[PDB]
Amino acid sequence: MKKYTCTVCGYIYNPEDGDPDNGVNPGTDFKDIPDDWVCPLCGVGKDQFEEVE
Ligand SMILES: [Hg+2]
Repeated sequence: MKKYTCTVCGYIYNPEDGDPDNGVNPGTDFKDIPDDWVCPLCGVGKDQFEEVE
């Protein structure tokens, strides 16, 4: 599974860690994160994230 980065602030979503405090469990692919989730650091939506290749 690929990491994704917030292109506004630089936060990296790592699927191995998830974002458990906001209900995203370890092992969750970015695409499967509920679409109302926002960056835990700056609060922008999923549509500002890009795949890290
Ligand atoms: Hg951000």
